[PDB]
Amino acid sequence: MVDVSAKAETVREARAEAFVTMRSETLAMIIDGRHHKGDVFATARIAGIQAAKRTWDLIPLCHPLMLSKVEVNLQAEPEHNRVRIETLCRLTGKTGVEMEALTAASVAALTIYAMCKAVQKDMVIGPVRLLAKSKSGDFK
Amino acid sequence: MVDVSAKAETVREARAEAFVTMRSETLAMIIDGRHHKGDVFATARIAGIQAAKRTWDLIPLCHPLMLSKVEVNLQAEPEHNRVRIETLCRLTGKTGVEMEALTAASVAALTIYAMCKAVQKDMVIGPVRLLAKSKSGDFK
Amino acid sequence: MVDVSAKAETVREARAEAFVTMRSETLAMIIDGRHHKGDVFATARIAGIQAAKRTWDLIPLCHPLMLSKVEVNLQAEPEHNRVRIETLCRLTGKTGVEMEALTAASVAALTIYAMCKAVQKDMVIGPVRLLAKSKSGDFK
Amino acid sequence: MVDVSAKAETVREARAEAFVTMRSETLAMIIDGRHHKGDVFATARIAGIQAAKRTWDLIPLCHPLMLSKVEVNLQAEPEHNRVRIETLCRLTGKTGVEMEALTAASVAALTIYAMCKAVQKDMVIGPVRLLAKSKSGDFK
Amino acid sequence: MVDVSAKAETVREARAEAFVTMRSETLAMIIDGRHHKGDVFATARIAGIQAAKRTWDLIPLCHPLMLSKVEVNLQAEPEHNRVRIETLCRLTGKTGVEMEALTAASVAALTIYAMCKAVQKDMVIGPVRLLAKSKSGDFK
Amino acid sequence: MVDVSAKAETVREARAEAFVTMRSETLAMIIDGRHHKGDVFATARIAGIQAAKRTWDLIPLCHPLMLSKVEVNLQAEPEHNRVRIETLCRLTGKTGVEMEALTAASVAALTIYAMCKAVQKDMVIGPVRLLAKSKSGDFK
Repeated sequence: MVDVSAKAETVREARAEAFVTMRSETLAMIIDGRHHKGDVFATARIAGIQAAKRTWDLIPLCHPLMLSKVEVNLQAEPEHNRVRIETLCRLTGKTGVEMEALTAASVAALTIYAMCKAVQKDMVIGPVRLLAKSKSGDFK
Repeated sequence: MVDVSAKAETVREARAEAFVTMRSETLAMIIDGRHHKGDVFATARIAGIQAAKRTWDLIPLCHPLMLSKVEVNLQAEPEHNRVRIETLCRLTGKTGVEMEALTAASVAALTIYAMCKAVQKDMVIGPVRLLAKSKSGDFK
Repeated sequence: MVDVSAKAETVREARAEAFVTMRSETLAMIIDGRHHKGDVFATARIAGIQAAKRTWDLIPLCHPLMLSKVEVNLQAEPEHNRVRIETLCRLTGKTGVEMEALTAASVAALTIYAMCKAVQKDMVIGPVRLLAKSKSGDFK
Repeated sequence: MVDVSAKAETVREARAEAFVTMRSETLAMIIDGRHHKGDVFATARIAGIQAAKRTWDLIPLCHPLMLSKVEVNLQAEPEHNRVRIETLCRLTGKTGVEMEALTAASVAALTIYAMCKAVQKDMVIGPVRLLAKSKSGDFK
Repeated sequence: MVDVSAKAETVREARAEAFVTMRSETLAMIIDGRHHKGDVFATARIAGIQAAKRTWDLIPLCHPLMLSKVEVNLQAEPEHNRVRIETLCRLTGKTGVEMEALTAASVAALTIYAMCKAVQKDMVIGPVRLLAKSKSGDFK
Repeated sequence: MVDVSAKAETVREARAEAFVTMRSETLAMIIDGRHHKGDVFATARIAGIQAAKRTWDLIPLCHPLMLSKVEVNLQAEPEHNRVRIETLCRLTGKTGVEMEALTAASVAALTIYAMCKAVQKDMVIGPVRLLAKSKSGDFK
């Protein structure tokens, strides 16, 4: 891992997104679903937040850090037969938080899949990519 | 999590795959790359194996288990501008290993991305899906 | 830790309970609450399940094990100004699961407290005790 | 979890307490006990200190942080048939340490229980509450 | 990691040893020391037991497993100016426990060092080696 | 653990070293070895870096911290029949990084041993000691 003690101190931020594609009946169960007993979206939200706080433990050369805010948003899209996962991570440090946002969106997607495993076996996860990161200024 | 003490004991197995898409110059650095100093493929292999052994800690309702074998294979495909990650997990128990194989392929893909972060910012991960799992007998 | 390789193999089980006492207005927010956005009960359920799977990592002389089933049930009791947390853990092994059930009820109670921290500062947790465990046969 | 990058920088502190109630003979073994071979108090002290450093990993929406000081004090009270656990946590940051102090007292109490499991099965843990926290200034 | 599902089931065992060398005054403090407040030997014993249970998480290609018994023994040797750490690990499985015993002796040695850091800076750890392991039958 | 909020803020650094002694044929396999498929040195490097980031989780009274740079260097020495492991850790904080450097060198040494287990059973690890640390100014 590269030294980070030199350039430092600013408000760093990143937003990532992930998708889980599935059948309509599978998506119907999730939606009907929410606000009940074992809400798939709520479980996935929690897992995503725990995952981002463990990013340095999963990616060998990532640097440990204090996240100040982590947000995992889920949205069902019946029109395209899939779930959209949007994440946001923020902190104040020397290094950015792009791996933390991607990691939360990936483990959220993996949790959705885990909970729908018994119904549909051919669900696909992807794509998983960044949306923004702030001398970089990456937006849209 | 659902009880698993009833149906049990057999050779369970699963294979998963993941893709990281990038520019040609980015892929050129990785390849040239290997067998040198900070081999991106070697790092990613290791991370993937550690990730699969932590699957129960990341996915809230997964069950803890003894993996007997975990294999993470990487292959560069200059033709399609991307890396192919193929994983394989095996054990002998009551539950299957589909989440362990998907988790190893996802964290391997995340490690490739982490190490190429400074060069290309718009790399895409996906798709991430299963290939096989064995009363199920899921092949191809 | 005492050796466990001798006496072994059976269906072990335990049930534990915990209580969080608070003001009526505090309990009113939780209840109104559920099935919405950041459901306190759902968060606490998840944390409790993750905690039980990490029991050997928190209690120095506990033995690692494969839990087959973990259940965290929450119930609001406006009559006594508090939340009742009931847990259940099961497995098939040489050792019992009393520490796993107590640990899930304690971290569930701690999560309820964490999420209500800003409102009421004098909330009390307790008691935390066992209800059953099965040559022991401990019931009621 | 709520953003913490705004209000920040001060000496934060909290003190928590926990109780384990048991039979006189059970308490007699612990006391007689100490300064010997497998000192129950020493084990519990250690576990409590490790638990507080893992608080963000157990409570889903807690924020990671650098504790500067963690103290777990145990005191046997034959008069009331129980052990008193008193904890203290300190750091310098944006967020307080109330969950870290409560978590150390709870896992210390759980370790005392674990080690006395074979003797008495009806030991009770509780109450578990805060004593102080420092614009808050919560004392006594 | 190599597959282990084939050859399996037996009582596996291993014993390891480690040494910390130091000045006489440093060793005098440790000894005088024990059975008091922050017993260096007791802390080191605990850490060693937690380390062995995390061996699969530290050594990338080790296999997860259920240890049934872990023992960390410390003995002060004023004659040679050092501490002797002896460990023992046991289980019933397909794989041996040589890495678990070496890992517990190494982290015990590291804990002794940590606690004596402020006094002597040139303490040396070593050697760290195996003593026995049981178709192998390695003794003495 | 001792409070660290008082004296603070500087560039802290430490370098540690470890040795694994083995037969010539064993060392020959490792060397021939590198830049191939399951490079022993690469695996050991990775493990060492993950270990240093977990030091506070293994040594009970160590303080959590943000490492800014961790370096694990391996060098084969056929002349003395062994591997030399040299580590370097850096950060900017109140506490030093001597335990982080020793911990990375110890787990790197343990990984080398793990991977050569099947060939030679009497390999020895040691010594494990510090080389430098910076009001201290410890060099050579």
